[PDB]
Amino acid sequence: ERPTFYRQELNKTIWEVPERYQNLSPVGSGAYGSVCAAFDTKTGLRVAVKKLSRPFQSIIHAKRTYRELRLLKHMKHENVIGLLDVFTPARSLEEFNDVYLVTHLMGADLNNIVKCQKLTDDHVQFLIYQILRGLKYIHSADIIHRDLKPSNLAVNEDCELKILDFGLHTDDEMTGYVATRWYRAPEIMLNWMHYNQTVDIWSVGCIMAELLTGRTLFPGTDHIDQLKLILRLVGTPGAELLKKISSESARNYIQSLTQMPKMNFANVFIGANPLAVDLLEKMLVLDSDKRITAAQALAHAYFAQYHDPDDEPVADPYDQSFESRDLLIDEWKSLTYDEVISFVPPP
Ligand SMILES: CC(C)Nc1ncc2cc(Oc3ccc(F)cc3F)c(=O)n(C)c2n1
Repeated sequence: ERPTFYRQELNKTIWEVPERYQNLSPVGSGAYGSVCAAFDTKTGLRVAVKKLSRPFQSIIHAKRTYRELRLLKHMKHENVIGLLDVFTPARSLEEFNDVYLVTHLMGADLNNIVKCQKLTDDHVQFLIYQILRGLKYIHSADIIHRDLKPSNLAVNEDCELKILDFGLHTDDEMTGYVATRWYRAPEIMLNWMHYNQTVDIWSVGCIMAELLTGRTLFPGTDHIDQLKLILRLVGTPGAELLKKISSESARNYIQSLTQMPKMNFANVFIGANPLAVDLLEKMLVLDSDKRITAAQALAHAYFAQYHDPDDEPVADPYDQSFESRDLLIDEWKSLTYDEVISFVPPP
């Protein structure tokens, strides 16, 4: 049955939430809405509550609202953000206007942990293992994160990690000396080709390197500067990769660059575990077809003490046929409404 709702103004906005949620307090921006910390009296969990801002103001917005709800409803994995609750104060589709999403409140993101400093190899092992464990799961559902970065990786006191914001940035915020671009695979940064799951492994490589050194791997001042930093490390592309750059314009620019060989990673990451160096070399391959997969990386010797093939689950099938579907605002809205109503809380 329908719980009782109460009203409260927080982020210049009226929040109407079930009584179970108490002590609501703003904690910053999330994807497509503002996030509040709260205490869920029913579960005893500290939770993050996101109220979506104008979820159905356009077809793009309506579809994006539906997309986020579908994604969050599907994810049931220890190392991936999951949906604890979703609600609306609306009593019918007719009065349906607002969507609230509830998940675990996380302690800190990976940026707060790196803090300009080197992490110990054992800490890097555990953190990267969990990212890859979550990624294996996400990828098995044919979902791509597309924007993996330290700020999207949340970690508790026991170093247990969850991946946030998968499967969902304007040109302006990708411009210049910005972390929004530092972790992006070159093929996606410069739109070389139709990208796939392998873009996420690139991001993991960049993250792992940063955990090991305490420094951004490719802190480019712009797209071109970043590409130069990338190619200096991994080498300029060969004829084989060049053929796969379907963009004639991008392909033509690449060939204008003086050729460079791949650097020696042992000389770049001085003092690092040779097994860490080996893994980095397999993740940071320019040709995406040849990058190590999440499933393969889990079996790499670097994770010997954590790897357990019987405790690295895959996802149920995820139907994303809706992505190629053209619908009106109210149609996306009705689909979203059905998803809200049908929600079953996790045990
Ligand atoms: C201190 C910080 C690192 N902990 C933390 N914890 C949770 C979230 C959730 C976010 O997003 C949500 C996703 C799904 C939901 F159901 C609800 C949400 F609020 C979000 O964007 N951030 C930044 C978060 N941060």
